[PDB]
Amino acid sequence: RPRFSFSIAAREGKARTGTIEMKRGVIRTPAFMPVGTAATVKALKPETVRATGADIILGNTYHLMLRPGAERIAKLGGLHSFMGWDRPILTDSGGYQVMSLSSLTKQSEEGVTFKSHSRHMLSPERSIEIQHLLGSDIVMAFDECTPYPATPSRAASSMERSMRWAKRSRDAFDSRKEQAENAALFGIQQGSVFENLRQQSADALAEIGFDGYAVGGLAVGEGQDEMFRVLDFSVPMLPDDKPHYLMGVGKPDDIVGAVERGIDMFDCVLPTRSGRNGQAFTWDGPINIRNARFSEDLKPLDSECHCAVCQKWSRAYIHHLIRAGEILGAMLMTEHNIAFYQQLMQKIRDSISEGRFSQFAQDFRARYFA
Amino acid sequence: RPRFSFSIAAREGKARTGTIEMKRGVIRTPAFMPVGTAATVKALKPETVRATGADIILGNTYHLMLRPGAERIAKLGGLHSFMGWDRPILTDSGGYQVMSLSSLTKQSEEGVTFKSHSRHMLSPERSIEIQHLLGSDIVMAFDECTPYPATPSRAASSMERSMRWAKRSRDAFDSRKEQAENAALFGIQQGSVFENLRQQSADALAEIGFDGYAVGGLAVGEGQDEMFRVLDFSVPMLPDDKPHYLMGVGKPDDIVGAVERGIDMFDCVLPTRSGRNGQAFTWDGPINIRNARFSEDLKPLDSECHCAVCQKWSRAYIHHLIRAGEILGAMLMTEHNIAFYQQLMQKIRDSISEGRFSQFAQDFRARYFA
Ligand SMILES: N#Cc1ccc(CCNc2nc3cc4nc(N)[nH]c(=O)c4cc3[nH]2)cc1
Ligand SMILES: N#Cc1ccc(CCNc2nc3cc4nc(N)[nH]c(=O)c4cc3[nH]2)cc1
Ligand SMILES: [Zn+2]
Ligand SMILES: [Zn+2]
Repeated sequence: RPRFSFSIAAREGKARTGTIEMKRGVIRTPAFMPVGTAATVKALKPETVRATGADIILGNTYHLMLRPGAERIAKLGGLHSFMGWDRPILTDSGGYQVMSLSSLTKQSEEGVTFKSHSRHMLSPERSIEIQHLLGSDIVMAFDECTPYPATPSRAASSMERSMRWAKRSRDAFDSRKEQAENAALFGIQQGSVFENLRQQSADALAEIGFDGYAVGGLAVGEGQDEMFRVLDFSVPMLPDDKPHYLMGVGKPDDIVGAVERGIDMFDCVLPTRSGRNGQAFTWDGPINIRNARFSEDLKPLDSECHCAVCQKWSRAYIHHLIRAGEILGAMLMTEHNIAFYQQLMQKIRDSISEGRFSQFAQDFRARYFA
Repeated sequence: RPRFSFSIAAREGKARTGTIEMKRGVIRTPAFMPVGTAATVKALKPETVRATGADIILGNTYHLMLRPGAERIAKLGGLHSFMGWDRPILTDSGGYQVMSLSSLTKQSEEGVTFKSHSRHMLSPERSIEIQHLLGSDIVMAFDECTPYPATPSRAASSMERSMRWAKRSRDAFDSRKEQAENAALFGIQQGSVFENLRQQSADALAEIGFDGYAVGGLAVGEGQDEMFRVLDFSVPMLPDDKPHYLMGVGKPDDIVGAVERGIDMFDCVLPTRSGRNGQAFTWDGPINIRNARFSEDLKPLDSECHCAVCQKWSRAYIHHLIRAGEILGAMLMTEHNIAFYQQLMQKIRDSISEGRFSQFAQDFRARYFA
């Protein structure tokens, strides 16, 4: 396999389905990436993550640089060997998590200094270096996720800094031969909810040139209607022949609508985190397994789901486990939710391939929201 | 397979190896039973428990009657179907856990009333009924685990009550046709550390007649030297042709010494509980994976262990997981510890079969305590 090759096999409107080939494996698109922040997808062995259908997982520069440390992971042979996942890994660059999680931050043109949630530093150069030490397959540019809401002036100033940082990220990545030859680099579009700024950002990223393009600065409290409005004009600004990655999204309906708008890749902690909290995804909408109505329900979590959890255990048993705070409850809920998300992605890919995605989207929504 | 058949295939001194055949499966002896108190062996799928080599697991009358409830489990098809373990299950009778865990208790000749850790009741009749509702394969008599230390007079009075309760347990079990035809009933010897009381208890249980005999009232703070001293005279008092079950034991060295003294079956929360707390068993003694010395150690938990955890992940990774409070850390530590215990039991069985168990015991101790 090549370092990186994205091929589009079928289209319907703005939606695309195809594959990304990389040295460590093939990624089917549209793709959902389970999140493995601290070098583990919470409550799942990597073999289980793979069994659900995942082609690629996400790790985080911010969390891993703090614990166990990037240099340490490199000394131990890299993130893949460390956690036992041999397929592609995309790492976020730290630009979002530092501002989300750190107690104290100092921002400047150089980067961000911060206190661990110990004093630490991130910059385009250090972020790309950390992602190299981790051995990430898809490296994200170091950016600034503009808070929402933002005034046009603040959004512009923020976006402009991110574009300068995108160039620095590109140069740092290219300066490291082993990284440039074996990994891919994605740029991140900013500009808040403003069409002109989104266009300027897209133009700047395309001029620099990346292997893929993320839509950053969304899923930050704006709500679905607004997110979709921004995607409507923002995605067509990106190069058509490269993957489009919507960061931090989202609920099943968010994913369907984003694919309708040209998005190829997604990550979100929702299925894992909410699974541990008792929320199970089903084709008839989410349920909370803690609810007393499930205490004697012998049906599986979802009536059609093909996952190992739905083949073997009842709602009643999983209800008991989650109520009792049992680890197996977190394990079973998480495996089902991740499997559900992968089944959603498979149905999306298949329907686009067959030219019936618009109908799938309509049927999906009618049933999910009934 | 029959309801119950215990066959001894080989002996060495007081040690025996053989099999218990039951309707739901064969149990190789000496046997270790992983503990699954709340209808789950904590942090393991039942398929994983089986993969480690376990032939039988333990459940608890006390915990299950409180949550999710015995009648509820019966309505849902029984404990086996509920948790997804189709092999034999032994259930403790509640006699020990009620006094260990309940906030308030009222003891009488009838049984024990107690407050949930809601007011509840246990008696020989209700305990046997609960174990029936659960669908237990090996049912334990309802007894009283005498506190340690005990005066001879208090130990005698306690033991005498337990023997009356053993007869009531026998009669309750026999009165229920489906239970009597499909399950087995074990009696529990009491008498504290006193040879004469242990003899009286053994005589009383043998007169009633049971499918197996447990040594109760130990692992209650007496320490290994004293436990071994009591086993020295207590085990030979039990019928030779039935299994001997030491309740709540124990560390690897406790198990080896107890087998040398004629014990065939064991249960203990140590490998699961201490696994979650970071203690890993190895042939060179226990280690605490939290220790900083393991942060960059690429070796598996144990150098010889054949488990899936030792095949794939390093000490360094598991150290990181346990330090971070990650669920996968609990999962991996638990699977390894249970697998280690099963490998210990296999080495014990094999060495007895080959007439080299005494040598195995010596070699085991020299290395484990080096
Ligand atoms: N449970 C749950 C749950 C918790 C949080 C979220 C929102 C995630 N939103 C989000 N992640 C992002 C990551 C990002 N990373 C970078 N480097 N840049 C972004 O603009 C960016 C934007 C994001 N927006 C969604 C679901
Ligand atoms: N980690 C850990 C850990 C926690 C506790 C223990 C001690 C367990 N000892 C023990 N369990 C028992 C259960 C028992 N059940 C019944 N029905 N009767 C007993 O005499 C009896 C005696 C026991 N002794 C051992 C390890
Ligand atoms: Zn499922
Ligand atoms: Zn192991």
